Amino acid sequence: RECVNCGATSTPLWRRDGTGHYLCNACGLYHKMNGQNRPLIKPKRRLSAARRAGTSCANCQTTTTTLWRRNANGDPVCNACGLYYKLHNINRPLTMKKEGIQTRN
DNA sequence: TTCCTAAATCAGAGATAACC
DNA sequence: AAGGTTATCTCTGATTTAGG
Ligand SMILES: [Zn+2]
Ligand SMILES: [Zn+2]
Repeated sequence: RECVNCGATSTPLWRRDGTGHYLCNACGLYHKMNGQNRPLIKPKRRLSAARRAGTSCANCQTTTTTLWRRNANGDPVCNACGLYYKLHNINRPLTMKKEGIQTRN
């Protein structure tokens, strides 16, 4: 078990939010008292596995992504290319390909 | 000093489940 | 096998404790 807000793996008392997640005591109390997520000393780590053996994006050729998706032909595509196609019904152009992947909140 | 926020601890409501 | 009692667990909310 780990806290959804801060990633802590131990706490004096586990609490939960209204949607199936666990919160450490500190984070749970903060949210209830203020209505906002408990601010972190340092950002909560995440990122995870960005590569997969034997896989690259059929549309932009990248080998790293936050989530491997599939195109209509059944080939793996990276998260950016799969989402761009869903929104625009055209493939994401190579001109949009960037050097790295950003992280958020 | 007193005020206030943060977060551990305490009380007990409701969930789980041992055992008859 | 199923159902009732109620020990015990696991939370939510109240209170206490500690610092700034
Ligand atoms: Zn937390
Ligand atoms: Zn791609």
